[PDB]
Amino acid sequence: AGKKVLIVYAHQEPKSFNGSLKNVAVDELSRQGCTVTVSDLYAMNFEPRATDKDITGTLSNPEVFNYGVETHEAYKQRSLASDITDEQKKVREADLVIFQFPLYWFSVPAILKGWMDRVLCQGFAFDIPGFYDSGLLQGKLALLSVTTGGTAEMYTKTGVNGDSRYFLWPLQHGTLHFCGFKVLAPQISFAPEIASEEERKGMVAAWSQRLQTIWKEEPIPCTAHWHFGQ
Amino acid sequence: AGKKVLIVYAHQEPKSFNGSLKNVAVDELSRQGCTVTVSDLYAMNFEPRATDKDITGTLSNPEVFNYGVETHEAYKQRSLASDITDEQKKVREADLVIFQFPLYWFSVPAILKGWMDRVLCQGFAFDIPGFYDSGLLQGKLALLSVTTGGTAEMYTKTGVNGDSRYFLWPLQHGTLHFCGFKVLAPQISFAPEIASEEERKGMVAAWSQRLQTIWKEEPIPCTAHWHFGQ
Ligand SMILES: Cc1cc2nc3c(=O)[nH]c(=O)nc-3n(C[C@H](O)[C@H](O)[C@H](O)COP(=O)(O)OP(=O)(O)OC[C@H]3O[C@@H](n4cnc5c(N)ncnc54)[C@H](O)[C@@H]3O)c2cc1C
Ligand SMILES: Cc1cc2nc3c(=O)[nH]c(=O)nc-3n(C[C@H](O)[C@H](O)[C@H](O)COP(=O)(O)OP(=O)(O)OC[C@H]3O[C@@H](n4cnc5c(N)ncnc54)[C@H](O)[C@@H]3O)c2cc1C
Ligand SMILES: Cc1cc(=O)n(C)c2c3c(ccc12)OCO3
Ligand SMILES: Cc1cc(=O)n(C)c2c3c(ccc12)OCO3
Ligand SMILES: [Zn+2]
Ligand SMILES: [Zn+2]
Repeated sequence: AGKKVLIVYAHQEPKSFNGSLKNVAVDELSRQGCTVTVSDLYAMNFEPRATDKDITGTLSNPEVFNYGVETHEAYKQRSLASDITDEQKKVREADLVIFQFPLYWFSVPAILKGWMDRVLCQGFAFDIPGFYDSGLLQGKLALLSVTTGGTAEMYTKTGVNGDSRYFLWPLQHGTLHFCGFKVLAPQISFAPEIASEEERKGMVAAWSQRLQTIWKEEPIPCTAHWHFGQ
Repeated sequence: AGKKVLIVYAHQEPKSFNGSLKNVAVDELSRQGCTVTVSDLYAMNFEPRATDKDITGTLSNPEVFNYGVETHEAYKQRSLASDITDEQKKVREADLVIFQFPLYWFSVPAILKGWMDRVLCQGFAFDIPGFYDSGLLQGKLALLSVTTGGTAEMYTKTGVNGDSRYFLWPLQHGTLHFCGFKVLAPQISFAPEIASEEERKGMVAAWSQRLQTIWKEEPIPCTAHWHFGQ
C-alpha cells in the first residue's frame, strides 16, 4: 500500500507448500492494502515455448525465423500474442514481482522459465543495449521465493550442492538485475517435504512476517561478489 | 569402439547458427561411424510442463499431487507418458549426450528446461540416495554446446555478464553431474549474430574439428573451483 504486487506462481497443486506460501503472500499484502495480482501459470496452462505463434499477423522475415529480433519488432509494433501482452501489462504496473516456485534443477520450472523467455522480451524487459542498472524495468522490486528438496546444510559452499548464491546467479543477476529490477533477498524455504508440520507453519509465518515490512527492505548489492565472493 | 550419440537440440529455425552446429555434429559423428539420434525439441512440439498428464496410472497420493513423488512411482510402474519414456530410451542407450542451444537468460530455453524436468526423473536419472558421483547415468558423457548474444569478453570476470562458467553451474553440476554424467568442456560459440562470415564459418569448423577427437577427451573436474575459482 499504495503499491501493486504481481505474484508469478508455478506449482501444480493448490494444497502444496508453495500454494500456502502464495496464499499467505496474497492474504498479508491484501490486508496491508496493496493491490495484488497472481499469475498461476499451471492453471493458465501458460505456454512456455518461444515460437512463431508469439507474433500475430505476419513477420519481418518468414525465410529465417530469429525469435529475439521478431519479438522485439512485435513489441514495438504491438503485435505480440495476447498471453504475453497480458503478462507484460501486469509487470509494467507492478512495483514488486514475487516468483513463487519449487526449485527444479537449480533453477525455475520450465513453465516459469518460459514465462521469463516470453514476457521479458526485447523492447520491454531490456533493449540491446540499455540494461543491467539501466534495464527497462528499473524502479521495480523482484523477489524469488524458492522451496528446495535439499536441506540448508547441503546448500553450503563445502556441502554437495555448493552455496545457494551459485544457483541464484542466472535468476538474480542474469535475469532480474539485467532487466532493471532491484532484487530483494531470496526467500528460501529449505526442504518442506521432510516436515514437521511444526517447522512448516513457522517457515510460512516467517514469510508472512517478513511481508509485513517488505517495503522497508533494501535491495541486494547486485554483483559477482555477492553470489560467489568472500 | 561403436558409439551412440544423442543430440538434444533446441532451436526453432533449421537455418540458424544452432542448426548449423547441430548439422555438422551429425555429419562429423556420422562420418566416424557413430550412431547418431537428434531430439529436435521444437519440431517435436516437445511438452515442457511437468503436469499430472505425465502419469497414466493410479496416483500414489491423488488428494495432494506432488510431481517428484508421482513421477518416481510412475517410473517404477512404467506408467509415465510415452514422450518421456521415448526420451529416456534415447538417453539410456547413448554414450554421449550433446545439448545444442542458444543461451536464454543464462540457461537453457524453456523447452529444453522441460526436457530436463520431465525426462531426468527420479529412478531413471538419479535416486535418493544415488546422485552426483553415484547418479544413475554413471558411465555417460554429456557436453553443452551453447551459442550467445554477448561476446567474447563481456563473458569474463568484469565482465558485464561475469565469467561464462558461472552460468554453466546449474546445468553442468546441478543437473548433469548430479545424474552421474561426466561432463566434457562446453563448446561456447560467442556472439554469432555480431561475428562476420569468416568468424562464423570458423566457429562452425572449430566444432567439427573438436568432434574429430571427442572420445579422446577427458571430462572437467566439475567443482565449485572449476566453475568459480579463487
Ligand atoms: C523435476 C524436479 C527437479 C528438482 N530439482 C531440485 C533441485 O535442483 N534442488 C533441490 O534442492 N530440490 C529439487 N527438487 C525437489 C523440489 O524442489 C521439492 O520437491 C519442492 O521444492 C518441495 O516443495 P513443494 O511445495 O512442492 O512441497 P509439498 O510436498 O507440496 O509440501 C510439503 C508438505 O507441506 C504440506 N503443506 C502445504 N501447505 C502447508 C501449510 N499451510 N502448513 C503446513 N503444511 C503445509 C504439504 O501438504 C506437504 O505435506 C526437484 C524436484 C523436481 C520434481
Ligand atoms: C529469450 C532470449 C534470452 C536470451 N538470453 C541471453 C543471455 O542470457 N545471454 C546472452 O549472451 N544471449 C542471450 N540471448 C541471445 C541469444 O543467445 C542469441 O541470439 C543466440 O545465441 C544466437 O544463436 P542463433 O543460432 O539464434 O544465431 P543466428 O541469428 O541464427 O546466427 C547468426 C547468423 O549465423 C548465420 N549462420 C548459420 N549457419 C551458418 C554457417 N554455417 N556459416 C556461416 N553463417 C551461418 C545465420 O545465417 C545468421 O545470419 C537471448 C535471446 C533470447 C531470444
Ligand atoms: C540437483 C538436486 C539437488 C538436491 O539436493 N535435491 C534434493 C534434488 C532433488 C531432485 C532433483 C534434483 C535435486 O528431485 C528431488 O530432490
Ligand atoms: C543476460 C544477457 C546477457 C547478454 O550479454 N545478452 C546479449 C543478452 C541478450 C538477451 C537477453 C539476456 C542477455 O536477449 C538478446 O541478448
Ligand atoms: Zn546483478
Ligand atoms: Zn559438478
